[PDB]
Amino acid sequence: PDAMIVIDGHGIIQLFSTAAERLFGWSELEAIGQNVNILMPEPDRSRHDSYISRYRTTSDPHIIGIGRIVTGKRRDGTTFPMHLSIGEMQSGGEPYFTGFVRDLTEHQQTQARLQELQ
Ligand code: HEM
Repeated sequence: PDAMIVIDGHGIIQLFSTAAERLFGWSELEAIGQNVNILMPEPDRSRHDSYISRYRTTSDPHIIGIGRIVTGKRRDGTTFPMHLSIGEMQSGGEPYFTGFVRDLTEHQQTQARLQELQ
């Protein structure tokens, strides 16, 4: 599975997997109802509602159906690398997006270490 988050068309979290709680620091109850931008740092945080709105108006994906590696942010403030896949769905007429996260911290850690030892 890995971390999975579902948001409605406004970026508000509807479902947050147990694995996402483990990864982001927030529990289910706490996360649900919050905007998804609480999972990332600036400048993406303030800008995310616009990326979501730009997509809805242009129908031109930038991450949907491509994937992308980004910096996410846990509750205690630490930032970390993760791979992200976004899926589009529809329910009760309104759009919902699904995000599948893969923690890439260990990889970034193994990479910098191998680098520093020449
Ligand atoms: C948690 C760390 C995340 C970061 C840093 C991040 C960042 C971004 C960035 C940089 C863009 C588009 C910028 C561009 O290429 O124009 C974007 C688009 C979007 N993000 Fe996120 N995102 C995060 C998580 C999520 C999650 C968990 C969801 C869904 C559950 C999500 C849904 C969307 C949607 C729907 C769009 C627009 C779709 C598209 O442009 O393909 N994002 N995000």
